[PDB]
Amino acid sequence: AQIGPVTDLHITNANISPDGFSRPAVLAGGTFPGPTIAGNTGDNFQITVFNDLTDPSMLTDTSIHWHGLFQKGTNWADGPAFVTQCPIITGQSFDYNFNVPGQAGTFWYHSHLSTQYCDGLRGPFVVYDPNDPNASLYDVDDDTTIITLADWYHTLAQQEPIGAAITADATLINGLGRSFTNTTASPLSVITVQSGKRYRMRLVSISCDPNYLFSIDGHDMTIIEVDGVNSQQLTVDQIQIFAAQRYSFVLNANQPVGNYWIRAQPNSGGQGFDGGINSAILRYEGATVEDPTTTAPTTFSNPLVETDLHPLADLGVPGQPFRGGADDPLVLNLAFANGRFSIDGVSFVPPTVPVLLQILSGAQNAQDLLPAGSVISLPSNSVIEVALPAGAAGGPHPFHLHGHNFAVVQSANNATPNYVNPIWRDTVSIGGTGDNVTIRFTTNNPGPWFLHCHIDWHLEAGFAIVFAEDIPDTASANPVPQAWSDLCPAYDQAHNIST
Ligand SMILES: *[C@@H]1O[C@H](CO)[C@@H](O[C@@H]2O[C@H](CO)[C@@H](O)[C@H](O)[C@H]2NC(C)=O)[C@H](O)[C@H]1NC(C)=O
Ligand SMILES: *[C@@H]1O[C@H](CO)[C@@H](O[C@@H]2O[C@H](CO)[C@@H](O)[C@H](O)[C@H]2NC(C)=O)[C@H](O)[C@H]1NC(C)=O
Ligand SMILES: [Cu+2]
Ligand SMILES: [Cu+2]
Ligand SMILES: [Cu+2]
Ligand SMILES: [Cu+2]
Ligand code: NA
Repeated sequence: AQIGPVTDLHITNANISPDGFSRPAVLAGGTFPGPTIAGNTGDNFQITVFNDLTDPSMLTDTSIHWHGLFQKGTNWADGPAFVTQCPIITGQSFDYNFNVPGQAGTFWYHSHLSTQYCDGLRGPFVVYDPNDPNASLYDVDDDTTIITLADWYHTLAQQEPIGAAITADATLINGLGRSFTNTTASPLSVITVQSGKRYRMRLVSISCDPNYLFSIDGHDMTIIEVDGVNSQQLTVDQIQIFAAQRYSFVLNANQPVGNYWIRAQPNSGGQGFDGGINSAILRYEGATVEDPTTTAPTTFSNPLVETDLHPLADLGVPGQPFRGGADDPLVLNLAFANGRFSIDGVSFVPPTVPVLLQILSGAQNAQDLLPAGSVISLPSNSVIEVALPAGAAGGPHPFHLHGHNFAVVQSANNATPNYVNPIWRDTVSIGGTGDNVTIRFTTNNPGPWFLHCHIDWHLEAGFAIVFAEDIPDTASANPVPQAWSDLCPAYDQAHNIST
């Protein structure tokens, strides 16, 4: 069952074996992935998070981010530790009480403390639209049509070296899959469809690192949503999905009744499908209960290319149709050396006092804010352009902005910008050497918004900056509840920190 929009959510430690290998984890709702949190557009969500964690090897503090939800007027509920709150300590709870005006689509939630979401705290978050403009394109859209793609590690996250190339041990599809080494024939996930029906499959990358080449043997996929943004229909036979991205696609159950492989090939870790790694099963009602015998093609003739995507609505692009054609045009210098990432010469290390609390206490320019050099102010009611030229080791890096989606004016592997009708999204691959992926948005959401690579190991190694958007209006726009004001005193008392 789905939970929400008003619900408790307990965060616990437990042993799990999603690939046949037992390890302890950090779980929401007792499962991997966590339960789907769901509501309708414009609803009030009140997710009361109970921190019941006791195992220090995966951290006993926590904080949860609602990925892709704008949090307008509720910046304190966004979740990134030391940006918008101090962590919740064990034995305490915290009500994330916010609204979702003007958004409907496929989202997710995850820990936003250190690399803790890798240890298991990740689940889907769906905001349905009772008047969805795409409703007539499918018959079925429910918890059974959500498809999660996850990387899974046998080593606990707090034992992964900082700045290292860290590699997973299994790909999990809907929580199940097989290990790349010492492979055992552990259970594979089954997605069941009825011949003749059309399904809104909500594809969610809950990855901590790899991108996946996702396909379904014998089937094609008609994309209708990208990171919460409705798209024109685009039919493809393969989707390369980067960490934290989402797509909805229509699956037409139009092939013979049978079993078909679902494939998710990561860019690192195990390559291919031997022993049923990187796989799940699409089963038609009436098919024999047996593994598929289907083949992938040698090459995919209609792969997703990001520049083929266009919004369903007339969203356009803000600003002027040339590079630098914005009120505040930025170019970030994105680098890696010696185990640490940097942005504009500064490696991100979380501050002692969360950025939002520093601003509410009166710090009112970005040079007064800590960490020094890690906070850039943005002016209010202005068009922002951010160029993100690639080249830093460990790519391709999927960059994500909190508090906003953005027009993708230039995509990976294509030097031509699009000032007319590019897709809008919230997480974007910045590509490869020489690329100049560039995003635009307008500043109508006061508060500190994190910008970072969504490969969680890279974030931990410093690949982040904070956009302090409209510092002067942050306090008036974001009134804070007493429970939020209580978090830093409690956290610092528990950890013997003086501030
Ligand atoms: C990416 O595009 C940005 C502009 O959006 C380029 O920025 C210019 O960089 C040059 C020096 O490299 C400066 O003289 C300009 O002030 C910058 N802004 C402009 C021209 O609008 C950046 O060079 C591009 N990077 C790559 C690798 O192509
Ligand atoms: C590279 O990106 C550009 C810009 O998004 C793509 O150019 C568009 O191509 C479409 C489809 O043919 C035309 O309708 C648009 O007028 C083009 N826009 C511009 C500004 O040129 C181009 O197709 C992409 N390249 C590849 C190989 O897909
Ligand atoms: Cu996220
Ligand atoms: Cu986010
Ligand atoms: Cu990265
Ligand atoms: Cu984030
Ligand atoms: Na425009």
